[PDB]
Amino acid sequence: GFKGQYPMVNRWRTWQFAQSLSARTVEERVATVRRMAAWCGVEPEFAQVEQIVSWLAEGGNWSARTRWTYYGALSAWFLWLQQQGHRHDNPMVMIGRPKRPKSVPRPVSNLDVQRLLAVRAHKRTKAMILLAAFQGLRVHEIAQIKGEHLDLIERTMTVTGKGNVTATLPLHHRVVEIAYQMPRRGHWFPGPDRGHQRRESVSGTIKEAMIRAGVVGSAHCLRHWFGTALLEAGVDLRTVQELMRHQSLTSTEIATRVTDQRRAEGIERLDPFRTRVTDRLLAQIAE
Ligand code: NA
Repeated sequence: GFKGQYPMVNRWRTWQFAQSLSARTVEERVATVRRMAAWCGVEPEFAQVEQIVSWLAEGGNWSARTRWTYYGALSAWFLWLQQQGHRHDNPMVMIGRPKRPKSVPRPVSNLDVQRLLAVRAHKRTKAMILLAAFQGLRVHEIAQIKGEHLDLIERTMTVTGKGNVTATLPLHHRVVEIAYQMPRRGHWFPGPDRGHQRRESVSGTIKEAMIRAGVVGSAHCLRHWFGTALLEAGVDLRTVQELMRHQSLTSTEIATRVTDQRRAEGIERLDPFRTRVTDRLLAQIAE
């Protein structure tokens, strides 16, 4: 009858609503405190350190995110108990925070890339953006690119794959196009660093262009859009990973050209003006 009735939890619930908190926030916190209490077999306001530690370690096979969230709800509960004068101690002081979960940044969207392609900019800025977003190049790969790395007749380029093993990538038509406006032999981005610009200024350029385009993210996020947008266009996971030179593949699987035609047909589907990507697929191209 009274089992599982936790009058003090309901007091906290009412208090939280009066702080203008939402039902979503409050009911999730209350459910967590009740879950811990029922599993431990204790009234939630009297739970002791070792019970809470046991529940956070053994009450479920929690993900890192779930454990982090649960720790925060328990911290809010016990801090409230102490602050309101209901309990002298706070057992969470004795419990180290769990592993901070990976913060999932905002993925760059097709509309973001549209605006990035539309910002007025020097052609070297446009080239850096195109290499990141439409070839998946990392900023140090962009910085060192030379005209003599590109075959515009065969529409290919050479870049480092895994380790020291060279890879041959098909060129997106947008990159072929800007390549004919760039040096056909020397560095695209001349600078003091082995003849080219520093990777830091390539990163800084892409970052400033994204701010100007109203886009949050970085050059890395454009390489992630490259993979994400390829998957959204129907390209199969393995081909995307080859086009990205993803390190889950071996240098041989990356540098092989048995799949040249699938790769070339895949990369050409990339169109920010345009097939269902899941949390599982996205983890396949993550880095
Ligand atoms: Na409080």
